[PDB]
Amino acid sequence: HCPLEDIKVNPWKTPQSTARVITLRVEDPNEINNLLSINEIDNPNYILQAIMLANAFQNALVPTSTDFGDALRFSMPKGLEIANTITPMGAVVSYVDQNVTQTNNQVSVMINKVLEVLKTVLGVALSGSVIDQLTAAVTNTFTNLNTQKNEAWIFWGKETANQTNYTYNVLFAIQNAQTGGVMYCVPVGFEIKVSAVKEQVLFFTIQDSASYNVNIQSLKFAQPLVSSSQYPIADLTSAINGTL
Amino acid sequence: HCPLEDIKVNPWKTPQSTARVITLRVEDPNEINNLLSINEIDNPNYILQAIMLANAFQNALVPTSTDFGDALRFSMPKGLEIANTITPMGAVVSYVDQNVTQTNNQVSVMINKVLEVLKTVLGVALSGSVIDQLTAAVTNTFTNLNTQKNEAWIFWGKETANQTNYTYNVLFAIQNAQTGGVMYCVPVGFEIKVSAVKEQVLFFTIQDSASYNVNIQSLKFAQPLVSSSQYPIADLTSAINGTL
Ligand code: NA
Ligand code: NA
Repeated sequence: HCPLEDIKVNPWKTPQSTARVITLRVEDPNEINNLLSINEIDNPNYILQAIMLANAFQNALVPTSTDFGDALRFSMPKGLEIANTITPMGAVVSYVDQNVTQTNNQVSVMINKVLEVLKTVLGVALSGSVIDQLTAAVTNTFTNLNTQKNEAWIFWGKETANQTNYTYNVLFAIQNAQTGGVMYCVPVGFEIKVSAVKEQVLFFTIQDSASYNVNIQSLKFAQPLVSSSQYPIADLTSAINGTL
Repeated sequence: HCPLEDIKVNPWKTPQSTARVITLRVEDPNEINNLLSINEIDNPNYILQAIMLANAFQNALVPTSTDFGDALRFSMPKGLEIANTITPMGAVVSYVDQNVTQTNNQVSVMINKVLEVLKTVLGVALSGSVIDQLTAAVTNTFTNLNTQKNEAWIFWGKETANQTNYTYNVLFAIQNAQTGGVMYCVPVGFEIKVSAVKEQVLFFTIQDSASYNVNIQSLKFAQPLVSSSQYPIADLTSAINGTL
């Protein structure tokens, strides 16, 4: 049943990941959290830590101006404020408040522009360790919005016949070989104006074309690792509920 | 600053969810898990339970036939077998092994056909409580494949000039008001033949058109709830690593 061939090693062929992906949708949390929590972890003993950082940066969400609409977005300035109050004491490594704009380009181009900004915040090493989740997360900021439209991290502002305003709040927690003894926390507040009506925006794909004016606010926060292996699960449950 | 208007109550306007969403990507788990774990929970004390069910149904994954390609898929038959060995003892409520086919239709139609099958497995009540995650999950089975292409739950089979074969493995754990004293576990193994080359499949959207022959294998498993609030986090870490 079929002679065994000598190995032809293709060094560019990407091997299948061994990473385990678990998504939690927690109905009716005690306290509301309006940040999509995306966690890239190699040691589950740092999950609680990751969740607590998301709990902290919920307080850095601010309302948009009335002209934009009735929405919440992560504020870099308020983020810095909040950062200094977090225990255990960490360090703000970087922060950005930058506008991004394109005219009559594919949504895929916009995604790339935003990725560029976030990769600058993360850095090469950090970027590389989370590239799949980061790419997905940014993709899901501009597309796949129908299933997300009523979720806690996205807010619809003013909706004209030519334009849709909406905010999108995502937080990345990273702990792996590229981070060492700290966990990086990167909250992102998107303020997005797009040149389509909401009904079209809801079904936008990477192929669609549109003009965007987008403000990106983010910081990168390094907190020394604290394992939670010895605490009861009740404490994790509490962290998730935001009551810890 | 602007007279307060009497309330105009629109009873169809869907309110924003309060649900908290947390995604974990666990790099280098001790034991490999090839099921995308999607958890709809109202009490985080049942997370460990949810993860342990995913650990169990990893053993119900079987290789496809050589004609299809080198892929793993959840097997309903092997699932039933595995079900009977799970402790604490639960009950197989339903199971399906059904082919789904369409000709020259939009991908959105295929998604709807698959949703129909999975909703039949779940039932009205259960379906309704997880509709967003279920819709997203099925959408992500047929689209958004580029960021997923190297992940642990998707396997690429034979790839011709006219057809692409791939498997997709997703597990839903549900615990809320619609489940009561049990948690429902619904693993799904997709075996998908699509009439496009891989390069196109990778960037398929809901708008694209294609022909599909798809086999869906799933069961619905009810396990009585066991809270884990009093165990150490180490046990959750262990469950995630599949060493518990
Ligand atoms: Na939906
Ligand atoms: Na990618």
